[PDB]
Amino acid sequence: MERVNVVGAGLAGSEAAWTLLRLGVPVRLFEMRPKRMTPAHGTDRFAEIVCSNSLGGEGETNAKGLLQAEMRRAGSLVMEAADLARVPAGGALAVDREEFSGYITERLTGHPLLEVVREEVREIPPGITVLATGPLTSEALAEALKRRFGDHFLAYYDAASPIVLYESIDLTKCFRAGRYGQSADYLNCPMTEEEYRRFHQALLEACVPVEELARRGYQTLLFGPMKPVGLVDPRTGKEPFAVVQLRQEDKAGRMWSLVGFQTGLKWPEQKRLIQMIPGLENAEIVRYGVMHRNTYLNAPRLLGETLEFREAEGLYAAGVLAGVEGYLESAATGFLAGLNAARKALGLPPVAPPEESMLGGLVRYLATANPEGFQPMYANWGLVPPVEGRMGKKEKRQAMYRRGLEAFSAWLSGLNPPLP
Ligand SMILES: Cc1cc2nc3c(=O)[nH]c(=O)nc-3n(C[C@H](O)[C@H](O)[C@H](O)COP(=O)(O)OP(=O)(O)OC[C@H]3O[C@@H](n4cnc5c(N)ncnc54)[C@H](O)[C@@H]3O)c2cc1C
Ligand SMILES: [Ca+2]
Repeated sequence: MERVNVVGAGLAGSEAAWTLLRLGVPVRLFEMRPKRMTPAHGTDRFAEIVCSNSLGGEGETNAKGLLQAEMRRAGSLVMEAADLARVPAGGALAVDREEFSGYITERLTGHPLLEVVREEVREIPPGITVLATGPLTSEALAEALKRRFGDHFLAYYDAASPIVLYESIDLTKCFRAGRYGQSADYLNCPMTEEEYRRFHQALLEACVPVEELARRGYQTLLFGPMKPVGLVDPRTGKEPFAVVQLRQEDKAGRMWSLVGFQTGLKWPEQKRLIQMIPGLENAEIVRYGVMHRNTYLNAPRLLGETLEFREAEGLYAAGVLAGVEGYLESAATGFLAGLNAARKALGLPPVAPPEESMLGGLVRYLATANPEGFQPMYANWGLVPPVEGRMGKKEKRQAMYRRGLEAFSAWLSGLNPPLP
């Protein structure tokens, strides 16, 4: 009503607030630091970078590169701060963390339409409100969210298995079927006893992580994620010794995860192991497995592609809380949530970028992905439609970059009111 609330002044909240301010909407920005600190933060600055100083690859074949370009086109404060705080990095956008957060803090605090409240928010603020409290959302607010939307719709940890691009799978080595109690729609990669022997040992030499389960017993994976019972390999007419199952994560079916392969392994180790699996020898991993302390919402059950809560008009989520991972992804979802909150205040319906753009692909995934055990997502090429034709993958990716950027730009140009 009076000011739009933004809760959390991290990557997402800072961009959401800036977007609101640019559109002339008064903001009340809550930040608990430094009255209360998270386990990861060390300063009282807005948009503090808590770990790596990289915002991702800048290249035209890089999905993060496309998102960076989109955010610049959008006039992002995070991208402005990043460009001005650049430090050397081959192919990646990397920043002087202190200069980055210092600049953002000064530009926001200096804005006449911004009120900053240095307090912990313990209940969802009434009115028009963007929640952007991040992976270390205070326990009070996490509790409040559980009370409002359901215990099972907020997680405190992620445990994500690797997701591969469907088109990169050798389907001649797989079969579609389900075990007892499963959908008949899982993809099954059968393995012989000898193949399992080598795979098990590889896991040892590389929620409980799958590699740890393997360490605990030879048969543990065979009772669990690699269980073959109730499956018949059409090729042999027999039950396989073991399988790796894949399940569809996205609505479009471009993105399939390895079932029960949540892992904390280094990304290069994950790639090497995955490519041992029959059918996945040349698989392209678009989202690597991780296991982190990470508070986030079940976006597919709770949020629209507009980042507005489906059952709470004028309430939005952005950043890690909304189900993304990455500084840039958090800033970008902050932009969209701030944009839609501003539009709401003004009496205009919410918007979302096209499925061809990286931000559009990201938020559409959040809203439409498989809700069961939903895990966070970062920018990747699986999120957008393929490029048809018989070109090389590099050329195809460049085409997806150009197509997405043009589509995002056209979308921006159509906005009324326009971003100044
Ligand atoms: C340990 C760790 C390392 C990470 N390393 C990387 C990395 O290397 N690269 C990468 O891309 N991403 C990394 N991330 C993941 C993620 O991209 C970042 O956490 C990113 O900053 C998320 O942006 P955000 O705005 O959603 O959350 P944050 O930047 O954490 O901002 C949330 C803000 O909300 C505040 N807040 C929380 N609760 C309340 C409350 N109730 N009231 C008021 N304020 C509140 C917090 O103090 C914080 O300022 C890391 C995360 C963690 C936890
Ligand atoms: Ca500089």
